Formats: sequence, structure tokens, C-alpha cells
Amino acid sequence: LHDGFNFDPAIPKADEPLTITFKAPEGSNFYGYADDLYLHSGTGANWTGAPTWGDNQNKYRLKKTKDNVWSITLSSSIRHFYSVAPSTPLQTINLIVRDAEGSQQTYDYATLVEDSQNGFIWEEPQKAPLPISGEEKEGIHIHSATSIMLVLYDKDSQGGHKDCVFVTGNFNNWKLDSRYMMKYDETNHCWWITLEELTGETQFQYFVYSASDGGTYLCDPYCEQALEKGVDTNFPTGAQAPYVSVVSTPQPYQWSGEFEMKNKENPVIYELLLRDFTSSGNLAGAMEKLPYLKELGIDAIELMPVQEFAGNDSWGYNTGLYFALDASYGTQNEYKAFIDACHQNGIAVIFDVVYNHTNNDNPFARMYWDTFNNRPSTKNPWLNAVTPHQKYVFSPDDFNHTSEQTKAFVKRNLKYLLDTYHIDGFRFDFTKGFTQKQTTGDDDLAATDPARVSVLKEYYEAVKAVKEDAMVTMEHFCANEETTLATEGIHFWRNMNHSYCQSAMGWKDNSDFSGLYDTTRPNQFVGYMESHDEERCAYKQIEYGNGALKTNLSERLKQLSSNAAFFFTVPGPKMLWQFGEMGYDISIDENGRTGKKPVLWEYQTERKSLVDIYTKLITLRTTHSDLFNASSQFTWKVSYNDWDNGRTLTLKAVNGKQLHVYANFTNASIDYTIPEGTWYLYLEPVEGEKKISVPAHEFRLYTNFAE
Ligand SMILES: [Ca+2]
Ligand SMILES: [Mn+2]
Repeated sequence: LHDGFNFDPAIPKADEPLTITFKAPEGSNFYGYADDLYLHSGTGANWTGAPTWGDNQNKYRLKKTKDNVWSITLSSSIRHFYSVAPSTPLQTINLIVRDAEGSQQTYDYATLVEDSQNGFIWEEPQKAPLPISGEEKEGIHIHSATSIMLVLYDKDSQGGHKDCVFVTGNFNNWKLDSRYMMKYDETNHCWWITLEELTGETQFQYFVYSASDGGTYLCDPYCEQALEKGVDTNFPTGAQAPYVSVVSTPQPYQWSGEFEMKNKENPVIYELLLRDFTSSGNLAGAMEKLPYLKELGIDAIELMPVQEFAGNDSWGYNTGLYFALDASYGTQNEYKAFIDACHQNGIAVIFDVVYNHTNNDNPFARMYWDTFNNRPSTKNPWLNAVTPHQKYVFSPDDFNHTSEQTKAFVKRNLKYLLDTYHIDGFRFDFTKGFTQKQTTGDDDLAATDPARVSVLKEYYEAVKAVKEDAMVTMEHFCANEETTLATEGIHFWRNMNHSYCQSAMGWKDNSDFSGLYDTTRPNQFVGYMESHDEERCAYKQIEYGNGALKTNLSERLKQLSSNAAFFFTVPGPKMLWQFGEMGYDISIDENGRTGKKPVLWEYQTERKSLVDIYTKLITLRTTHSDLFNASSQFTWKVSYNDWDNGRTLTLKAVNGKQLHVYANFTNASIDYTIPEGTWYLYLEPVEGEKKISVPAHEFRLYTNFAE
């Protein structure tokens, strides 16, 4: 390691001078840089004795001594330089090099310091075989109330590993300590240690170190609880951001009978963001509304991501930890209590899971990091250094889904969420992202990748191996791949937002509903008028409504009612986005796309008429579930050419039950002759072959059966 930081003495000593030599590698910020550079530095986890960013005192100046080479001497001693107390262990220096303007810089790097004065003398790392075998070796193992075994995987894509790992925590006041050095198992490629005499909430992180990488603080990627700096007030002062791991060595949640999702093959799914679902923005808030969701008639709740995400105000598509759920919504047991209450109310729970990308906080990112480019190292075995799909870069931390380490981690995580939280299915976020192919657009990305199809099958098969009746849904939008994968039994998001927005607004152009019903495999496509990612139908009305649909609330709800009568009446699974049932009309853009949205439960009263239409239509799918069987005959007229004389829907079951829907989406009344037979206005007995006047924006729903 001549590239980057060089140390003389080669083992830095707390109470001696240290000369630091920076060599700029080729194709880095400072390669061929003509002027002197400056040191931004401090000791320990919290950068003790750091200057104000940009302080250009001669003291901080790295003199250019050769081409691409700068040196600084911390004179007197490294302790005197940082003004650290003689009895305070000086164990790490954190180092950033920057230009005089503090614009161009290197990123978080630390080296080890030997402090013999304070009894921290370096000991050779020890080789020991893992005292355990089987699957799921890595992570946290409670032996007893006073004892934990930690197992941290360490092998980069080149086959190398770190020189040593310490475990710091509340048991050792967050110091590096020889007694707390982990042992390396070369065969399993794991660091391990058994902590004993713990005295109950154990807090810890790891300090990993090599000569080529320097030092890095990171938590356990398999921790079930975490404190995050900048969110948790009780984040320990001696720990480094972002994460400490929490292990209680605990009052285990007592689950209430066996649960099975209602209408398993064609469920109505309510998409829910806990942050914006209630004013409390949490599980406690959501719990209060389960009787509302039960009566609405839904089969499942789909929670937008609940795994630990950056900060505490997010959609959650920014996961830092996959085995720890975000404490901003509630405790592990509040999550269990919520899912258990859902089940008691006959409602299944689906987790939105985000395996395309993680963030800089993830132990997998922190473990093999590029301190020059501020992204994963080319030697990272889970993550790409650079996103291969350059159209969609949601973070610097894109998962390599051809990695055997990434694949095993995903499958273990899926199994964990099923076993621990008793959930009934998954919605895979951005599965189009599960690709190593170098692309820069939508077309080259959308083009079939056999390895993406292959890994998505692996993840599906893994879920079904844990829970045979678990629902798997993917947000994919790779047309040819969806045809192939739907045959395996994977469910796909079927986005009908554009059509039902056009219809809601009273525009016939691009209003064709037909995409909602896949003729080949209707049950494999989860159709929606709204998702968290789309603008609201009821907002489009205010903004670009045709005539009265702009400003007449009565006519707007009639039109949304008719949309709903050409949605819930259709075979195959369906999804609604929270508050669509009460005509939620705040633009997705209000307070920014992903910003906190107004909570408007008063809409359940003001728009009661629409809530009642949603309720009866969804409930009909349970009361007469045999109608909605994929075996049933389904025909409809919902094209550009089906407008002026209205749109029609006929559903005909094997047992002879029939549903007929007529909708006038136009701004004028249309004359319609009811089909021949004996019918019933199921939502309120009617003779067929009878001419009716159907008012502007209204629907008529007829069943050949009473209740
Ligand atoms: Ca968080
Ligand atoms: Mn990706």
C-alpha cells in the first residue's frame, strides 16, 4: 500500500511524532495536482481535535515532495497534535486530504494507533475454526443471558480478507481492546468471538482493519435491532455513526390459530405507507384503522418498506439494514402485534422489499469501500462499484445479483421475514434492477436478460420453499420476462394508472382499460388504477378535468365510482393505494414526490358515497367469490371506440351466475337497453330488455342473483 496513506513509523505511536505521506493513484482527484494539500483529521470514532472544515494553518499543510506525493509531520506527538489527554486511549486517527478551498477531498479513512502509555499494545490476530456448523453461520447467536457469539463474514471478490477485527460496545466503553479481537476461520471466511459476562441491552459495532483499506466502524448486518445516529437520542456517544447493533439476551411476543389469506388466487391488496396512513405515522396509529380496512373488505395490506432505512422520514426505498425493521414505526413486538391483529381481522400482510440497492450505512457497503470515489470497492463481493443500469441509480450501493453471497443473503432475509414476522407474501421493488448488463437507457435495460429471469426464479422458489402459499409479486415492467415468469407463478404489477386517470378526467384518448385483464394468465397480474409511484386520479380531475369533472365534487365521485365498477368487477388480483376509496386528491408532487402527505380521514365522511361503492364492490368478491374465478367467462368493451354509447362488462361463472356493468364516462346521459333476463341492482329486482337513461358519469351494476 504505497497508493493512499503511508505512515512512518509504520506502526503509529500515540506519544511519538508521525509523518503521513499521501500518494495520489492514477485517475484520482489529486493525480497531477500542482499545489499543496491539507489534512482534515481527528482521533477515535468521533474525530476528537478535528479542525473547522477548511482551516489552512501551516500545521494542516501536506507539502508536495514528489510528483503525486505529499507529506505532513504531526510534531511533538500524535497525542500533542490532537490535544488529547495523556490517560485517554489514542487508538485511531481519521484522515481526509483536501484542496485549500475544501472542495476536492478524499473520504472517511482511519488507521490504527498503538498507545503503550494506556496499555493498548497490538497483538497478532489468532486463527481458530468456527465452533458451529450449518446454514446461517454469520450474524448474532445468543448462548445465554450473559453470552453472545458474533460471526462476521470476510472475503472480498479477489479472495482476500482484513488483517484484524475488534468488537467495541457498552461492555468495554467503546474502546479497541486485545481481549475483544475476533479470531479468523480461513475455511469459513468468518471472524468470530464469544462475548461472556454481559450484564438486558448489549450495544456493539465492529472496527475492521487492513493495511490496504485502513479502519472502518460498522454494525452487524444480521442485527434485529439498531440505533441510528441523528434519529435515536440514546445513540451511544462512544459509537461512530451510522449504526450500533442492539441484542437483548427479552420478552418474546406470544402469537394468538392458523392463518390463510382470503381469495388467495385473486386478492384485493391495500398499499399502505405507515408514515402517511395516520397522524401518528406508525404501527400504533395503523392498528386503530384495522376495523375500517376489514369492513372495506380487503384481503391483504402491502406495507411500503419497513426494513431499517436512512433517517425516520421516507417511503423507505433506502434500506441500510435488512434483518432490523425501522424503530420509527415501532418495536419488533409492535410489528408482530400489528401483523397478528391484521390476521385476527382476516387480513394478510405483504412486505415491500428493496434488493436492487442498499445505502452507504449498510455493513456490506462499509466492509469494502473506495475512500477515493466514495462508493463500494471493486473488491466488494455483494455490491458493484458502479451501477451497471446507468438510467436508474437510486443509491451508490447497487447489489450484484450474480454474486453467490448476494443471492444467499437475499434468500436468508426472505426466510427470516417469513419465520419471524409471520407475513403472507412479498412485493419485490424494481426487479428490472436485478441485472449486471451495462445499459444507459430504458430499451437496453428492458431487453431480456436471461440471468435476471434466472435469479428472479431463484428468489421466488426460495420463498415457496419456506411458505408454499406465500404470495410473490414483482414490480418488473420487462414485458417479455413477465410472460416467461408469470408461467412460474410470479405475480406482476400491471400499471393501469394512465387509462383510469384519462377516464377519471373524462378524456376518451388513452383510456383503454383492457390491460387490466391478461387473457392468458389473468390471476398473475396485480392491476391498479393507483400506486404510491403514480399521480392520483382524483387530483388529475382538479388539474385537467373535462368540464364539471374539474370543480363538481358530486360528478367527480360518480366518475371515480364508474372507474371502480370497471376495476373490482374484473378477474385477477387488484391493488388500491391508501385513500383512493375516499377520492384522495392531493397531488403526489405536493411537499415533493416522496414528502409527507396530508392525512385526510375527514374524506371518509365528505366522500362517504365513494367509500360505500369501493366497499360493496370489494365485498362482492368475497360474498360471490365463485363469480371471480379465472375459469369464469370475461368479456368487456373498454376501447377508444367504447365511449359515446358507453362501456360494458359481462362476467359469467361455470355455475350460471352473471354480473353485468354499464358505465357512461361521457358528460351527457346515454340511453341503454338492459340485456335480456331477470337482474338485480346488487349495490341497492329489474326486468331486462328495458330501455334506461344512464346519467353522465354513472354506472349500472346487474347480477342474475339476489343476495
Ligand atoms: Ca432509520
Ligand atoms: Mn441493480
